[PDB]
Amino acid sequence: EFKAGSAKKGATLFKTRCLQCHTVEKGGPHKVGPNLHGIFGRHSGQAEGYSYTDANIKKNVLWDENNMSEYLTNPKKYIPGTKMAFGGLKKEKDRNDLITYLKKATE
Amino acid sequence: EFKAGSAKKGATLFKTRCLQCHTVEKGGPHKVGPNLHGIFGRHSGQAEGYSYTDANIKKNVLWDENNMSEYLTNPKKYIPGTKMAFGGLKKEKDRNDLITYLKKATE
Ligand SMILES: O=C(O)COc1c2cc(S(=O)(=O)O)cc1Cc1cc(S(=O)(=O)O)cc(c1OCC(=O)O)Cc1cc(S(=O)(=O)O)cc(c1OCC(=O)O)Cc1cc(S(=O)(=O)O)cc(c1OCC(=O)O)C2
Ligand SMILES: O=C(O)COc1c2cc(S(=O)(=O)O)cc1Cc1cc(S(=O)(=O)O)cc(c1OCC(=O)O)Cc1cc(S(=O)(=O)O)cc(c1OCC(=O)O)Cc1cc(S(=O)(=O)O)cc(c1OCC(=O)O)C2
Ligand code: HEC
Ligand code: HEC
Ligand code: NA
Repeated sequence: EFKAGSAKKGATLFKTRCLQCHTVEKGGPHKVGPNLHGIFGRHSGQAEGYSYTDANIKKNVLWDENNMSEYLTNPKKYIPGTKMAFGGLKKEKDRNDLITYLKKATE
Repeated sequence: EFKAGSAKKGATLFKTRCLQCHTVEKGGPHKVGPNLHGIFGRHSGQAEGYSYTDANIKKNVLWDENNMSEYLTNPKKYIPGTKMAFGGLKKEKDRNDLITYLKKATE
C-alpha cells in the first residue's frame, strides 16, 4: 500500500540501493538493469534495447506505485526467475520514499 | 505509398544498409542507432535507454509503413537535424522490401 513520502529521502535511498544497476533520466543508459525512464505506466519487460529474462516479460505487470511497492518488498517472490539481484526494501517508509522519488525522477 | 514486398529480400537489405547501426529483435542492443523492436505504432524518439537528438524527439512522428518509407528515402530531409548518418534508400522496391521485413522482424 503506497502513500506519498519524501522524494529527498528517496533520492538518497536510490543512490545506495538502485543506482549501481539503474539510471532514471530520459536517454539514460541501460546498465546491469534497464533505464527506468517512464517506468510508471509501462508493462514489465518492455524497455527497448534491454535483454530481460522471459520471467520479467511473462509477468506483464503494468507498473504503478502500488504494485511496485509489492515488487520491491521481495522481487524474487513477485517475479520468480527474475535476474534482479535485490533482496528487497522491507520497510514501508523506505518503499514510500523511494517510489515517491522514482515517480518524480522517471517522469 | 507502401506496398507489401519480399521480407526475404528486405532481410538482406537490412544486413547491408542498417545492421551496422541497428538491431531489430526484442532485447537486441542499442548501437550507434536505437534497437528498432516495436517501432511501428510508437512515436519517434521514445526507445528507452537511447540518447536521441532533440530533432528526432520533437518530430514526434507516429511510425507507420508510409511515413517510414518517406523517412528512409531521405532521413535528414524528413527530420532535419537527425544524427542518423544515412543518405537514403532511393529505390521504391528496396523501401517496400525492407519495410515488409521490418514489419515482421520488429513485431
Ligand atoms: O534477514 C532478512 O530476512 C532480511 O534482511 C534484510 C533485508 C532488507 C533490509 S532493509 O531494506 O529493511 O534495510 C533489512 C534486512 C535485515 C538486515 C539489516 C542489516 S543492517 O542492520 O542494515 O546492517 C544488515 C543485514 C540484514 O539482514 C539480516 C540477516 O540476514 O540476518 C545483513 C545484510 C547486509 C547486506 S549489505 O550490507 O547490503 O551488503 C546485504 C544482505 C544482508 O543480509 C544477509 C543475509 O541474508 O545473510 C542481503 C540482502 C540484500 C538486500 S538488498 O539487495 O535489497 O540490498 C536486502 C535484503 C538482504 O537480506 C536477504 C535475506 O535475508 O535473505 C533483505
Ligand atoms: O522487371 C520488369 O518487368 C521491369 O523492371 C524494371 C526496369 C526498369 C525500371 S525503371 O527504369 O523505370 O527504373 C523499373 C523496373 C521495375 C523495377 C523497379 C524498381 S524500383 O522501384 O525503381 O527500385 C526495382 C526493380 C524493378 O524491377 C522489378 C522486377 O524485376 O520484378 C528491381 C531491380 C532493381 C535494379 S537496380 O536499380 O540496379 O537496383 C535493377 C534491376 C531490377 O529488376 C530485376 C530484379 O530485381 O531481379 C534489373 C533491371 C535493370 C534495368 S537498367 O539497367 O536498364 O536500368 C532495367 C530493368 C531491370 O529489370 C529487368 C528485369 O527484371 O528483367 C527494367
Ligand atoms: C543490480 C544488482 C540491481 C539492483 C541493485 C536493482 N535492480 Fe532493478 N533490475 C535489475 C535487473 C537485472 C533487472 C531486469 C530483471 C529481469 O529479470 O529481466 C531489473 C529490473 C527492475 C525493474 C523492472 C523494469 C522493467 O522494465 O520491467 C524495476 C521496476 C526495477 N528493477 C527497480 C529497481 C529499483 C527501484 C531498485 C532499487 C530499490 C532496483 N531495481 C535495484 C537489477 C537491479
Ligand atoms: C548509422 C550510420 C545508421 C544507419 C546506417 C542507419 N541508421 Fe537509423 N538511426 C541511426 C541513429 C543515430 C538514429 C537516431 C537519430 C536521432 O536523430 O536521434 C537512427 C534512427 C532511426 C529511426 C528512428 C527511431 C526512433 O525511435 O524514432 C529509424 C526508424 C531508423 N533509424 C531506421 C533505420 C533503418 C531501417 C536503416 C536502414 C535502412 C537505418 N536506420 C540505418 C543511425 C543509423
Ligand atoms: Na538479510
